[PDB]
Amino acid sequence: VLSEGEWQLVLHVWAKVEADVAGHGQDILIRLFKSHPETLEKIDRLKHLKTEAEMKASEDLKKFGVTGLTALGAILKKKGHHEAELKPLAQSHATKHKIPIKYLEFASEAIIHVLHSRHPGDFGADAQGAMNKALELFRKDIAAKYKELGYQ
Ligand code: HEM
Repeated sequence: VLSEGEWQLVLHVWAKVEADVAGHGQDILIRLFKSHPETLEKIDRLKHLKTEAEMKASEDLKKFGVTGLTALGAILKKKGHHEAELKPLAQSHATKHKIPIKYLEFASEAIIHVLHSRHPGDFGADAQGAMNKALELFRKDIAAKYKELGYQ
């Protein structure tokens, strides 16, 4: 369970993400797909993309990043009270998309890496620990929903 102070560190770096969520999403997705190419495999709409240049030029990838980051931001803004938001996300990701929890950890690592690089002013050590705590809680709760939905 996060403290209010930890939530505020999460939300103050998210405020900078929101200056340009599309650009942040491109960086995060490119980082994810380069570090863990198997994640890109899971995304039939994007898996043809071969290079970073193609990824930066893909309007679908950009839109994908905006949708994903905006849904994560809505979860973070609930400061742990995110049961309603996780229900549909867990169901689609466990049952249709078939995204293992480990791939959500990979995505979490890409988020942290990009915030660290782009936002040293709001992603110092304490802020990065708060973000990690928030993403671990997200992953914990969505893993519990995965199990309830019949996926392990
Ligand atoms: C914080 C983590 C994530 C969030 C908040 C998130 C959010 C979303 C949202 C809002 C959608 C659209 C509605 C839906 O289908 O549920 C979506 C679709 C999708 N997501 Fe995720 N996602 C996350 C992680 C991932 C990861 C790591 C992968 C793959 C490695 C993934 C694969 C997909 C796919 C394949 C779709 C459908 C894309 C299509 O329409 O062609 N998601 N995600």
